[PDB]
Amino acid sequence: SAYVYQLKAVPDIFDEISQRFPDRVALIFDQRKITYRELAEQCSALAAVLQNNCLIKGDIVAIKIERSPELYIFMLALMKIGAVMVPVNSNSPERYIGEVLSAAGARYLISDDVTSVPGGAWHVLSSRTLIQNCTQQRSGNYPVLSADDPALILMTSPKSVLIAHRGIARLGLPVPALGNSERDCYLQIADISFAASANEIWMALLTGACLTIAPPGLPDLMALARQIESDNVTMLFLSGGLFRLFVEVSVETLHIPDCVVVSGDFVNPRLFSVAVQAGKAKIFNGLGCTENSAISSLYHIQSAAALSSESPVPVGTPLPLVEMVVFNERLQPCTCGEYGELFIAGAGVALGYSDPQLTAERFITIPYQGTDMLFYRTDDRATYDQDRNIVLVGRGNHICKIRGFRINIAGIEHLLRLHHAVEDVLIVVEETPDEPRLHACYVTQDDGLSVADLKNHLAMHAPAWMIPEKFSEQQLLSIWQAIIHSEAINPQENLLDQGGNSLHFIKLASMVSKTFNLAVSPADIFTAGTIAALAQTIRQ
Amino acid sequence: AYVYQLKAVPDIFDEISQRFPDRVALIFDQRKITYRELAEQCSALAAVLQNNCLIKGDIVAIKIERSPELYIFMLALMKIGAVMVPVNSNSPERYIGEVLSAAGARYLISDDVTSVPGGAWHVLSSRTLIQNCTQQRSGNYPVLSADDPALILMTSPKSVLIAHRGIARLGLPVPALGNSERDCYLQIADISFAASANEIWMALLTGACLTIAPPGLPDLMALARQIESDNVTMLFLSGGLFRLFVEVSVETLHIPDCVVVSGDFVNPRLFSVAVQAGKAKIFNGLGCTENSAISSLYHIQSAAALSSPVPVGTPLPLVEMVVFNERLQPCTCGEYGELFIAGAGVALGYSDPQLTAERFITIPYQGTDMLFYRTDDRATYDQDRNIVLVGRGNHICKIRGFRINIAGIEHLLRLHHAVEDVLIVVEETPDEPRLHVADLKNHLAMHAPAWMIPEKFSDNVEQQLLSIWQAIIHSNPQENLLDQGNSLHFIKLASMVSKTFNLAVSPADIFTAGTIAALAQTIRQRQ
Repeated sequence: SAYVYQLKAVPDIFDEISQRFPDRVALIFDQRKITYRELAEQCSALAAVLQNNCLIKGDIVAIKIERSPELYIFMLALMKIGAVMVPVNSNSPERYIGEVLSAAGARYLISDDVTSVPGGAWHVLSSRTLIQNCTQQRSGNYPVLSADDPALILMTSPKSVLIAHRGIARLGLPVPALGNSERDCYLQIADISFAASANEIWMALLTGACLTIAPPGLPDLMALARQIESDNVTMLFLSGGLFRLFVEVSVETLHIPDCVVVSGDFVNPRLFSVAVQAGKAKIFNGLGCTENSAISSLYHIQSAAALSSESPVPVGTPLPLVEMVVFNERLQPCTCGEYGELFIAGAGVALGYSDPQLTAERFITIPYQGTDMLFYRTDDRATYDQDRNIVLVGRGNHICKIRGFRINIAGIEHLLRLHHAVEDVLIVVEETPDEPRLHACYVTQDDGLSVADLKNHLAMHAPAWMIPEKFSEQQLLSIWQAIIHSEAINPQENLLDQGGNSLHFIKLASMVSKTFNLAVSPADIFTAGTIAALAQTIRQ
Repeated sequence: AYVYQLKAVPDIFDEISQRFPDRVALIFDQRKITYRELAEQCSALAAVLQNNCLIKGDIVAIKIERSPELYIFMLALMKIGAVMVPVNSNSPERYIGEVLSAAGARYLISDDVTSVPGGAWHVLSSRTLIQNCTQQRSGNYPVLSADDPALILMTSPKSVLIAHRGIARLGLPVPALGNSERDCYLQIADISFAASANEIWMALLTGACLTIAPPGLPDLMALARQIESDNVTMLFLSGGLFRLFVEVSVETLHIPDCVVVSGDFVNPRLFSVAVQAGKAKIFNGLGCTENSAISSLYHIQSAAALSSPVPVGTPLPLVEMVVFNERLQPCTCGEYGELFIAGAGVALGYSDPQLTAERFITIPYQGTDMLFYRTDDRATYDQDRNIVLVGRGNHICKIRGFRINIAGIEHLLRLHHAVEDVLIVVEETPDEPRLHVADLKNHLAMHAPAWMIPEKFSDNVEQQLLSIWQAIIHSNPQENLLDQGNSLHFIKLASMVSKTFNLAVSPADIFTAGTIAALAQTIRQRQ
């Protein structure tokens, strides 16, 4: 009877873990290996130091540290003293940092770069100063923490999500689908600002396994392959995009580990097929949900015969202490092939958003198995497989998943409207051969404005992953490309500033006048300035 | 032939307008002006110019847009014995100042007083002078000789002084063309160039009609409509514009009777396609600034007369052309030499007498001492004694026939505040040879005419890297966008480069390289 037990908090699990496996490797960065004994000592020293700087239970403390051993020492230490973490991406722009810390209400900010952070109602603290201040015997005096106490805050579009201790402490339970243990090794490549990073960190540190730390910045697919082999990773978690990258460029890497878990967004089955055919490793499709703290369900693709373009790959069956139900409009569990909405419950469920009205919209208390149980209501349209696996079939909300980052369109539209040259912007999602792309249609009165201007504008206000990749005829451009011969050097973009010489413009005007029954002079060409203006005057 | 001499341009025009008074001399838009009307306006304006104390030998510059009034002023200035300095109306005023200084101009007549610089010259409004024309005419114009100066042209600037004979020779019918008063000429060349003489004076000094193309850039379709509307029979084209007509509207080239292409080498394939397309005679011609105007014509009678350069032919009336070997003997057929030009068209010299001695040389030819302008064209004789140009040398650069000075553009580009240094070269292109960021062009456009600006301002790894990214871009070459932040694409690109080569390339290496070309540079460097 599961109601007779409850999870210990993350600090207590780590303390018992580090006593049961003290001589096991916990962290690897470059060639430096840190043991659980060594890591536990550093955690205890840093926790005492953090208490000296007036951090107490319940404080909202942000972390902005590059991927390094000190990042996880801070995570563990902040847990131990009962603070609430707000992880910030270290390459995030400081304007976005200001908005994040204000939405979270973070009163302290611990950073390895004090120059790259904004000022505000928070006290900024040097990571290096706090690490240097450690003493090698000081411990104790830490609060008793409950499983339901808050542990960290994550952001969704911004909405603040409050994660309980239990929501990540559940990753200290072995997952029967993975058969994971202390003998495994995890590669962390996900960013700490995302729930995905928990899958790598806490599944490692709370089972006695090893966590090998990828260097900061963008992933280097070949360095990651090199790193996976050198550090003998056995459990590999990947986003759909990065999984596709490995399949297309270095599929032989995907079978060095034992299990590969792809999660966060719909992936085309052919990529799974090539991966599954390519070797012995166990390939998984997983449901990950920020409001369920971390990875929630796994489906093991045993063979390519389970894959088809007729229907998407299942997300599988819940993790330990996770419960998932697909409900029809009458709050009945859907039968096989009946489409409904996916509800998630159990230990992983967040404590709620910062807005309690939105919390009531998305977190619902339902009597299930005869007991009042709280379900997070995902806006994912789903059904049950013939074998009671759960299959996601689509979406039904304004929150959209591009590259798995979960973006709200209206925020980027507004951020672009603040630019002096931009009058209004409309953003649309568009199909693309491999993954859907974000396409922004903008209107301006200024023509001396580059797409890079809008991109660099957003990059000071928002993360680089949030930028739309595309920003807002054929007969005219083809004619000019033949006149200058360089079909590829001259796009439909920009003015005619390369031009060539006089003769090129005369040739263009006469041929346009020949191909369109319209009188076009070089003066009309120079007054148009670009191909689009020529097309507009032609249709007029 | 030494017992008589050519009349001056005013006297030939007077004889023409007395013999053909009711013939159309000028056409602008729909406005037709007869020789009678043109003569009256010239006489009125000549009296006006004389009353303003312009006298024989005065250096008078004109900056007037293509219009009837432009040619009225040209004729009137000739009558009073002034020395013309035609200025391109699209020239920037800083270049206009340099031209007037090099010419020694004392006066400047313009239809736009605001577009010209001040200096040692008196500025006069064309329009005011036209209004000042009353009914009285002069009863005493200077006696002009064939050897009297008529106009000054520029080469790179050095001033070339043209005698009256040098353009008055165009009043003699050319036997190759069969021209007469019955013909019509399209004026489209700019007055700052000798080429415009071929159109202006061959019309006005033979009794023919001159149709005036509107100011600005040539509009190939507007020119086609105008050639058809005014039934042009003699069409003079630059090599570039001839090629443009052949490629776009070759049917226009056969509305006239003769088409004369001159100024630069033309691909024989263009002549062949032109000659096949209809009835008109296609000519290749030698034009030389120091010979005042068109100098020789070759009639390309069929496509069979062409092989993979077209001869420039035999001289015009009173022009003599000799190809000399190193010992000053006329070259035999197939013997290569240097082209020398003599006769009525030869210029009086440059403004500096040292260069005049360098390029104008007195040689005994068939027992007579004759003054030859010495070109730097390497040439030989055809088996039928047509002259064929085969190459070029020295400081003359043949970019679309403009005779560019490379050192001058280097200097003008070094003047920009972001100096650095410049080299500039000429490169072989499919079309005309090209001279090899827009701020630099807009800088030069303030110092020189737009035709003077260079058009370009600056191993399988490049092909491989381009195709590697084409796995993404097929959904452009080595510098269209440079570092264009879509993670996935940049990660895929760096890994595939590392996979297709044998070197560790990170996304940081891609971002620090900047583009496929710099990526290939580092790749070839790191190999």
